[PDB]
Amino acid sequence: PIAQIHIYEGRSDEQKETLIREVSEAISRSLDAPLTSVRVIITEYAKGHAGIGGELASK
Amino acid sequence: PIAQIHIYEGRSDEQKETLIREVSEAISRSLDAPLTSVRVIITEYAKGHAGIGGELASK
Amino acid sequence: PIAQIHIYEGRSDEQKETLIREVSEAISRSLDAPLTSVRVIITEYAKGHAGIGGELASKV
Amino acid sequence: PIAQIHIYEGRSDEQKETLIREVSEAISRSLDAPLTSVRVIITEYAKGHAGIGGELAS
Amino acid sequence: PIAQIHIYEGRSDEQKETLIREVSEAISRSLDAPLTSVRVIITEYAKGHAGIGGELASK
Amino acid sequence: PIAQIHIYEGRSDEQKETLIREVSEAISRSLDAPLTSVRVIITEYAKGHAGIGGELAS
Repeated sequence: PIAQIHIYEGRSDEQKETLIREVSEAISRSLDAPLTSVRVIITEYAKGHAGIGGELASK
Repeated sequence: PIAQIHIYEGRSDEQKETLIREVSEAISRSLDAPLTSVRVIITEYAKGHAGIGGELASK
Repeated sequence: PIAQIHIYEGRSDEQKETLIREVSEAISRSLDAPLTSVRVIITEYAKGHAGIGGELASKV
Repeated sequence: PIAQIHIYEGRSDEQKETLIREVSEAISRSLDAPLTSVRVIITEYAKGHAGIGGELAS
Repeated sequence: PIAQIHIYEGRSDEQKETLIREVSEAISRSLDAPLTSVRVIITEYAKGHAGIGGELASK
Repeated sequence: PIAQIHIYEGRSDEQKETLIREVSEAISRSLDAPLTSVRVIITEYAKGHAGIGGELAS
């Protein structure tokens, strides 16, 4: 499985490593898939590059 | 946060429901983000549409 | 520019055609990019394949 | 609805805000979906990271 | 490396297998990355779900 | 066709240009599709943003 996770910028490397580990484990146990087969990629966004209801996340 | 999870076809409804719940919870606790803000989209693939090392997953 | 638009299944052909046109026009005028350069791809999802708050969209 | 828009780098914050608003409104009226349900994420690319016909956009 | 390739529906199984192999090889030599590390996922689209210049690919 | 290629950061502009050209040509010959119709977008990732087996690539 391959998971792309889109998150706001601003977290530490440690928090992102935790995110990757916990998500990978959740995918593996949910699907009964080998942990080694799970790939995760994180993509960060500035709040000025994200919209909800047409309004910037930054407001 | 938004997670797009690419998985092989053939998982049960129950496993997919678990996937959505467990991944959402993992994202929420890892990022200290409200669970209600976490969105997940599952996309399924035939093994004939996936490659590893240039070879079909189906072989 | 390339837009990938993820929507729930169940829209009409007419609404999808409108979506493509109106989004393309919005991208073109917002960015001052030639309309001919704007590409849109629509991807549909069953509500059973979408989660909000850890719950299936088909439930909430 | 969730829209991911891939654009070249170099626009101002104001132009990108306009992009987000106008695209969101277009999605909402095209689909008769509540505006509040529409999410947009912008991803920028350097012209050396985009290819057309095998050739760099730059 | 992970490649997602978006193509129109209607290609043969053989062409898709070739696509996976040839793209994977191109990635491997371009990046000097081991072929075994390259993953490809193909996604097909109906021409009614693709727009060019605001017009459906199907017209 | 549109290809999105996710790669680790650290390659030169020249290597990325080669990637774009060689991938585009591979798509074109594999599908018998005109080279001019093939678009490629590259996205780079830090090794701290990539997981294999739940562990950081770095």
